[PDB]
Amino acid sequence: MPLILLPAVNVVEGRAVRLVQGKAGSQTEYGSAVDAALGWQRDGAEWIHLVDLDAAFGRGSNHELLAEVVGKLDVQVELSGGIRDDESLAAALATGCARVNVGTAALENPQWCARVIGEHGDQVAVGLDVQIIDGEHRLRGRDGGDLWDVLERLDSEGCSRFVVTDITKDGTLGGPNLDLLAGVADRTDAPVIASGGVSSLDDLRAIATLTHRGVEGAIVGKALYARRFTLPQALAAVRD
Repeated sequence: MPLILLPAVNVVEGRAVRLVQGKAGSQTEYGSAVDAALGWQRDGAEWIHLVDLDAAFGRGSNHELLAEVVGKLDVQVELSGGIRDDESLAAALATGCARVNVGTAALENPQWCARVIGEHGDQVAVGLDVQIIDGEHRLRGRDGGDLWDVLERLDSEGCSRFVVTDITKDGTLGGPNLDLLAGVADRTDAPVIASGGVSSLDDLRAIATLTHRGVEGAIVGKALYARRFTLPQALAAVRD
């Protein structure tokens, strides 16, 4: 039952955007979101994590592009970014994506969040952005509440899935936060998707040690562009 890898495609201005490591150093590279997604699929991705960063900041939507990516893909898409109300949720689902992620809305509109969880079940996952200040696990994103408190509320509301990021300043410095991942996974019956803190295959292997504990997958972002490993290498590293 291997860890599912979800290569990320981040979308700004209708284009894919990534932080890349070239020979000379880091820079921001744009490309076609279709190209990036199809590339991952051919590399062996069964899931793409598609993020509308314009929507995430209300600076626009890339709805038609998002739909084109979902449509052209033969594999499944998890869609995220600015999914906050009835209108934006409908629009996200209208892309034909397998499921969506709700984030800040869980901290901002708990009742709407509970309503859409009940309505859409497995089509809705909640992103938990966790800051760790002096031992305390807090939620924030774009204070936002106690992590364990909000996790319990969401678990009891029937939340089907959680996406867990440690956003603590320098908290993913020595690799992914397995304590937090295992922390969340132990407190809910819902599967947990790891996001952030991945810079190597070893980081993925480490996350993979928690599959039997409820860590279903890992979103892989810029690490795929760091010229350290390929998606096929990553997929192979977690299956064996």
